[PDB]
Amino acid sequence: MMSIAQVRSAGSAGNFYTDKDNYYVLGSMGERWAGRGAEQLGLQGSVDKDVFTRLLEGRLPDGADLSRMQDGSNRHRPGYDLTFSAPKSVSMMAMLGGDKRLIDAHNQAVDFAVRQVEALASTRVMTQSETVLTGNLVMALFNHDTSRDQEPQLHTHAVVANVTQHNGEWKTLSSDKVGKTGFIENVYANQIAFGRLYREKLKEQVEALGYETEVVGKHGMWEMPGVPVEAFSGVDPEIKMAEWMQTLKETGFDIRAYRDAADQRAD
Ligand SMILES: [Mg+2]
Repeated sequence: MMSIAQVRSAGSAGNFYTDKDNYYVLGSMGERWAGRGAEQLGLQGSVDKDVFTRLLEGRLPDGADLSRMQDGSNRHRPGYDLTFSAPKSVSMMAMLGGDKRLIDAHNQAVDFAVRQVEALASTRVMTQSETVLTGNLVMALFNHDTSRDQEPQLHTHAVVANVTQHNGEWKTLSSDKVGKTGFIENVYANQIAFGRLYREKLKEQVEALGYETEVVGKHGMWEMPGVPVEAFSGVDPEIKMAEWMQTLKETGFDIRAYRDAADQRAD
Protein backbone atom coordinates (compact mmCIF):
# COMPACT_ATOMS: atom_id res chain seq x y z
CA MET A 1 0.00 0.00 0.00
CA MET A 2 1.00 3.65 -0.35
CA SER A 3 0.50 6.16 2.47
CA ILE A 4 0.65 9.91 1.83
CA ALA A 5 1.70 12.67 4.23
CA GLN A 6 3.35 16.08 4.08
CA VAL A 7 6.96 16.27 5.24
CA ARG A 8 7.03 18.21 8.52
CA SER A 9 10.13 20.43 8.57
CA ALA A 10 13.54 20.22 6.87
CA GLY A 11 15.62 19.39 9.95
CA SER A 12 13.58 16.86 11.89
CA ALA A 13 12.85 15.23 8.54
CA GLY A 14 16.54 14.79 7.81
CA ASN A 15 17.00 13.18 11.24
CA PHE A 16 13.97 10.90 10.92
CA TYR A 17 14.71 9.41 7.48
CA THR A 18 18.39 8.75 8.23
CA ASP A 19 17.95 7.77 11.89
CA LYS A 20 19.76 4.44 12.36
CA ASP A 21 17.09 3.24 14.78
CA ASN A 22 14.61 3.12 11.89
CA TYR A 23 16.61 0.58 9.90
CA TYR A 24 18.46 -1.36 12.57
CA VAL A 25 16.99 -4.73 11.57
CA LEU A 26 17.66 -4.18 7.87
CA GLY A 27 21.11 -2.97 8.86
CA SER A 28 20.91 -0.53 6.00
CA MET A 29 18.77 2.35 4.80
CA GLY A 30 19.64 1.59 1.16
CA GLU A 31 18.86 5.19 0.32
CA ARG A 32 19.23 6.52 -3.19
CA TRP A 33 18.20 9.46 -5.30
CA ALA A 34 15.52 9.01 -7.95
CA GLY A 35 13.55 11.09 -10.39
CA ARG A 36 14.49 12.84 -13.60
CA GLY A 37 14.90 15.98 -11.51
CA ALA A 38 17.69 14.34 -9.51
CA GLU A 39 19.65 13.25 -12.57
CA GLN A 40 19.45 16.84 -13.84
CA LEU A 41 20.96 18.05 -10.56
CA GLY A 42 23.68 15.43 -10.75
CA LEU A 43 22.29 13.67 -7.67
CA GLN A 44 22.74 9.91 -7.97
CA GLY A 45 23.31 6.95 -5.67
CA SER A 46 23.61 7.47 -1.93
CA VAL A 47 22.00 10.46 -0.25
CA ASP A 48 24.11 12.92 1.69
CA LYS A 49 22.17 14.15 4.71
CA ASP A 50 23.21 17.82 4.40
CA VAL A 51 22.23 17.96 0.72
CA PHE A 52 18.91 16.27 1.46
CA THR A 53 18.13 18.70 4.29
CA ARG A 54 19.03 21.75 2.23
CA LEU A 55 16.86 20.39 -0.58
CA LEU A 56 13.90 20.20 1.80
CA GLU A 57 14.59 23.86 2.60
CA GLY A 58 14.32 24.70 -1.08
CA ARG A 59 18.07 25.06 -1.63
CA LEU A 60 19.45 23.16 -4.64
CA PRO A 61 23.10 22.22 -5.34
CA ASP A 62 22.21 23.85 -8.67
CA GLY A 63 22.45 27.14 -6.80
CA ALA A 64 18.72 27.73 -7.13
CA ASP A 65 17.03 28.67 -3.86
CA LEU A 66 13.29 28.62 -3.17
CA SER A 67 13.48 29.28 0.55
CA ARG A 68 11.33 32.14 1.82
CA MET A 69 12.54 33.25 5.23
CA GLN A 70 9.92 35.05 7.29
CA ASP A 71 11.37 35.88 10.72
CA GLY A 72 13.47 32.76 11.20
CA SER A 73 10.80 30.52 9.69
CA ASN A 74 11.01 29.02 6.19
CA ARG A 75 7.64 29.08 4.45
CA HIS A 76 8.74 26.81 1.62
CA ARG A 77 6.87 23.53 2.11
CA PRO A 78 9.56 20.78 2.25
CA GLY A 79 7.62 18.24 0.16
CA TYR A 80 5.75 14.94 0.37
CA ASP A 81 6.40 11.49 1.83
CA LEU A 82 4.93 8.56 -0.11
CA THR A 83 5.42 5.38 1.89
CA PHE A 84 5.33 2.00 0.20
CA SER A 85 4.77 -0.82 2.67
CA ALA A 86 5.37 -4.46 1.78
CA PRO A 87 2.95 -7.14 2.95
CA LYS A 88 3.73 -8.61 6.38
CA SER A 89 4.71 -12.05 4.99
CA VAL A 90 7.35 -10.51 2.72
CA SER A 91 8.72 -8.31 5.52
CA MET A 92 9.10 -11.34 7.78
CA MET A 93 10.77 -13.48 5.12
CA ALA A 94 13.06 -10.64 4.07
CA MET A 95 14.13 -9.45 7.51
CA LEU A 96 13.64 -12.48 9.74
CA GLY A 97 13.74 -15.14 7.03
CA GLY A 98 17.08 -14.32 5.41
CA ASP A 99 15.83 -14.00 1.82
CA LYS A 100 17.42 -10.67 0.84
CA ARG A 101 16.23 -10.98 -2.76
CA LEU A 102 12.83 -9.88 -1.48
CA ILE A 103 14.27 -6.56 -0.28
CA ASP A 104 15.63 -6.03 -3.78
CA ALA A 105 12.24 -7.02 -5.24
CA HIS A 106 10.63 -4.49 -2.92
CA ASN A 107 12.99 -1.76 -4.16
CA GLN A 108 12.39 -2.51 -7.84
CA ALA A 109 8.63 -2.51 -7.31
CA VAL A 110 8.91 0.84 -5.49
CA ASP A 111 11.16 2.19 -8.23
CA PHE A 112 8.57 1.17 -10.78
CA ALA A 113 5.64 2.83 -8.98
CA VAL A 114 7.55 6.03 -8.29
CA ARG A 115 8.16 6.50 -12.04
CA GLN A 116 4.42 6.55 -12.67
CA VAL A 117 4.05 9.05 -9.86
CA GLU A 118 6.70 11.26 -11.46
CA ALA A 119 4.61 11.50 -14.62
CA LEU A 120 2.09 13.57 -12.64
CA ALA A 121 4.77 16.12 -11.73
CA SER A 122 3.42 19.58 -12.48
CA THR A 123 3.80 23.23 -11.56
CA ARG A 124 1.36 26.14 -11.34
CA VAL A 125 2.02 28.83 -13.93
CA MET A 126 -0.55 31.63 -13.76
CA THR A 127 -0.54 33.39 -17.11
CA GLN A 128 -5.67 32.89 -13.71
CA SER A 129 -3.31 30.08 -12.76
CA GLU A 130 -3.13 26.71 -14.45
CA THR A 131 -1.28 23.45 -13.97
CA VAL A 132 1.32 22.43 -16.51
CA LEU A 133 2.80 18.93 -16.63
CA THR A 134 6.47 18.87 -15.79
CA GLY A 135 7.32 15.18 -15.76
CA ASN A 136 10.26 15.47 -13.34
CA LEU A 137 10.78 15.24 -9.60
CA VAL A 138 13.64 15.10 -7.14
CA MET A 139 13.33 12.15 -4.77
CA ALA A 140 15.17 10.40 -1.97
CA LEU A 141 14.18 6.83 -1.10
CA PHE A 142 14.83 5.49 2.43
CA ASN A 143 14.15 1.98 3.73
CA HIS A 144 12.85 1.45 7.26
CA ASP A 145 11.92 -1.84 8.97
CA THR A 146 9.42 -1.14 11.79
CA SER A 147 5.74 -0.21 11.89
CA ARG A 148 4.01 2.04 14.41
CA ASP A 149 3.17 -1.04 16.52
CA GLN A 150 6.81 -2.21 16.64
CA GLU A 151 6.15 -5.16 14.30
CA PRO A 152 8.35 -6.12 11.32
CA GLN A 153 7.50 -3.96 8.32
CA LEU A 154 9.59 -3.35 5.23
CA HIS A 155 8.67 0.05 3.84
CA THR A 156 10.27 2.72 1.75
CA HIS A 157 9.75 6.42 2.42
CA ALA A 158 9.67 8.06 -1.00
CA VAL A 159 10.31 11.68 -0.13
CA VAL A 160 9.34 14.04 -2.98
CA ALA A 161 10.97 17.45 -2.53
CA ASN A 162 8.67 20.38 -3.29
CA VAL A 163 10.58 21.39 -6.43
CA THR A 164 10.40 20.78 -10.16
CA GLN A 165 12.05 22.12 -13.28
CA HIS A 166 9.88 24.00 -15.77
CA ASN A 167 11.39 25.74 -18.78
CA GLY A 168 14.78 25.73 -17.10
CA GLU A 169 13.71 27.20 -13.76
CA TRP A 170 13.07 25.29 -10.54
CA LYS A 171 9.58 25.89 -9.17
CA THR A 172 7.40 24.44 -6.43
CA LEU A 173 5.03 21.56 -7.15
CA SER A 174 1.45 22.28 -8.18
CA SER A 175 -1.28 22.78 -5.58
CA ASP A 176 -4.87 23.12 -6.81
CA LYS A 177 -7.49 22.62 -4.09
CA VAL A 178 -10.55 23.66 -6.08
CA GLY A 179 -10.05 21.95 -9.43
CA LYS A 180 -7.92 19.17 -7.94
CA THR A 181 -5.45 19.54 -10.82
CA GLY A 182 -2.45 19.82 -8.51
CA PHE A 183 0.30 17.20 -8.25
CA ILE A 184 -0.58 16.09 -4.73
CA GLU A 185 -4.29 16.07 -5.54
CA ASN A 186 -3.61 13.81 -8.53
CA VAL A 187 -1.58 11.52 -6.25
CA TYR A 188 -4.38 11.23 -3.68
CA ALA A 189 -6.86 10.36 -6.44
CA ASN A 190 -4.55 7.54 -7.51
CA GLN A 191 -3.34 6.46 -4.07
CA ILE A 192 -5.03 3.07 -4.24
CA ALA A 193 -3.92 2.47 -7.83
CA PHE A 194 -0.27 3.34 -7.10
CA GLY A 195 -0.19 1.11 -4.03
CA ARG A 196 -1.80 -1.46 -6.29
CA LEU A 197 0.86 -1.00 -8.97
CA TYR A 198 3.63 -1.47 -6.41
CA ARG A 199 1.97 -4.62 -4.98
CA GLU A 200 1.45 -6.14 -8.42
CA LYS A 201 5.04 -5.46 -9.44
CA LEU A 202 6.33 -6.97 -6.21
CA LYS A 203 4.04 -9.99 -6.67
CA GLU A 204 5.43 -10.86 -10.10
CA GLN A 205 8.99 -10.96 -8.73
CA VAL A 206 8.18 -12.91 -5.58
CA GLU A 207 6.35 -15.50 -7.72
CA ALA A 208 9.36 -15.68 -10.06
CA LEU A 209 11.40 -16.64 -6.98
CA GLY A 210 9.10 -19.60 -6.51
CA TYR A 211 6.91 -18.10 -3.80
CA GLU A 212 3.14 -18.46 -3.66
CA THR A 213 0.78 -15.58 -2.99
CA GLU A 214 -2.84 -15.40 -1.90
CA VAL A 215 -5.32 -12.50 -1.87
CA VAL A 216 -6.18 -11.67 1.73
CA GLY A 217 -7.93 -8.35 1.12
CA LYS A 218 -9.38 -5.83 -1.30
CA HIS A 219 -7.56 -4.21 -4.21
CA GLY A 220 -5.44 -7.34 -4.46
CA MET A 221 -3.88 -7.18 -0.97
CA TRP A 222 -1.90 -10.41 -0.68
CA GLU A 223 0.29 -12.51 1.61
CA MET A 224 2.56 -15.51 1.03
CA PRO A 225 0.49 -18.51 2.29
CA GLY A 226 1.83 -20.37 5.31
CA VAL A 227 3.81 -17.53 6.89
CA PRO A 228 2.75 -16.88 10.54
CA VAL A 229 1.58 -13.29 9.97
CA GLU A 230 -0.68 -13.75 13.01
CA ALA A 231 2.29 -13.80 15.40
CA PHE A 232 3.21 -10.28 14.31
CA SER A 233 -0.24 -8.69 14.25
CA GLY A 234 -2.46 -7.65 17.15
CA VAL A 235 13.17 1.70 22.89
CA ASP A 236 16.16 -0.52 22.05
CA PRO A 237 16.52 -1.83 18.45
CA GLU A 238 18.63 -4.80 19.52
CA ILE A 239 16.09 -5.96 22.09
CA LYS A 240 13.18 -5.45 19.73
CA MET A 241 14.99 -7.56 17.13
CA ALA A 242 15.69 -10.34 19.63
CA GLU A 243 11.99 -10.36 20.49
CA TRP A 244 10.90 -10.70 16.87
CA MET A 245 13.21 -13.69 16.46
CA GLN A 246 11.91 -15.18 19.69
CA THR A 247 8.22 -14.94 18.83
CA LEU A 248 8.98 -16.36 15.39
CA LYS A 249 10.78 -19.43 16.75
CA GLU A 250 7.76 -20.02 18.95
CA THR A 251 5.45 -20.17 15.91
CA GLY A 252 7.09 -23.44 14.92
CA PHE A 253 7.40 -22.21 11.33
CA ASP A 254 10.41 -23.73 9.54
CA ILE A 255 11.61 -20.76 7.50
CA ARG A 256 14.45 -22.49 5.63
CA ALA A 257 12.23 -25.34 4.44
CA TYR A 258 9.75 -22.73 3.21
CA ARG A 259 12.60 -21.11 1.25
CA ASP A 260 13.80 -24.40 -0.24
CA ALA A 261 10.28 -25.30 -1.35
CA ALA A 262 10.20 -21.99 -3.21
CA ASP A 263 13.58 -22.65 -4.83
CA GLN A 264 12.86 -26.24 -5.90
CA ARG A 265 9.65 -24.79 -7.33
CA ALA A 266 11.05 -21.81 -9.23
CA ASP A 267 13.22 -21.29 -12.30
MG1 LIG B 1 9.22 4.68 9.15
